[PDB]
Amino acid sequence: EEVVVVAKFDYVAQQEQELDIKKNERLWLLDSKSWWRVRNSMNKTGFVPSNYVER
Amino acid sequence: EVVVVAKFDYVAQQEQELDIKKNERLWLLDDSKSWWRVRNSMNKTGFVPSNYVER
Repeated sequence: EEVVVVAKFDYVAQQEQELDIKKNERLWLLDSKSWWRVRNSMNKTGFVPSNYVER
Repeated sequence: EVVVVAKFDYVAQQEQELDIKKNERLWLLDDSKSWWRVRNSMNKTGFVPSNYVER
């Protein structure tokens, strides 16, 4: 259920949940949800789709 | 770091995701930062900022 996308720039993972990629690398993306990293009041962080959440 | 409000429940599907409830207030870790979950050729998956990737 995927499409091959291409990295535009090197990205250096800042946290274990992130992915190191190099410029021009072929990657597989899903269906292509867009995610925000957030933290709740019990101080747990994680990703949620950004269309579930409002400023 | 700004406060955001959950518009709907979200049930985490992976350990990196976060369960939220409708109307829950959360802290958004970096505004102007949307993430895509991608997988590389060695089958490692992780989140990358979406503007580093070209579709």
